[PDB]
Amino acid sequence: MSVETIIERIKARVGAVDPNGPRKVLGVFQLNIKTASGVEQWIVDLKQLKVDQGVFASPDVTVTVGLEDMLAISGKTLTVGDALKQGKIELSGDADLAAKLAEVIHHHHHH
Ligand SMILES: CCCCCCCCCCCCCCCC(=O)O
Ligand SMILES: CCCCCCCCCCCCCCCC(=O)O
Repeated sequence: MSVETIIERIKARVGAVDPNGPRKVLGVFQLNIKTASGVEQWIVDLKQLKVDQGVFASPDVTVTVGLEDMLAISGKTLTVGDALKQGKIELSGDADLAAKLAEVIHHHHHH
């Protein structure tokens, strides 16, 4: 139930995205999860819908979230909306590109 379990859900979703929901998008996301030994970098592209480790040469958006914060969402226990207000996720670059994504996250549980 670590960062691996959190991303495991994304990598599966990104490669499972349906043309009925979203649409041909473009850009990149830089997810940063806090840790006891530092922070884990991640690159989430929207052009081809994929995910990678580390940091991109220059992401269009930079997301900053803590471990507990992520586990809360991916754990289906909490919603991005709540954490959003609390200030769990930081916005760097284009709050739109990031906010738009959360839209797909804020939904019914069990997923
Ligand atoms: C940096 C934010 C944390 C990780 C983001 C989880 C990504 C979930 C799946 C991405 C695709 C969902 C949006 C559909 C349109 C698209 O982006 O192609
Ligand atoms: C600023 C808006 C961006 C919203 C990003 C939500 C915080 C990071 C991603 C949350 C956990 C995502 C892991 C599972 C995939 C999903 O269901 O979204």
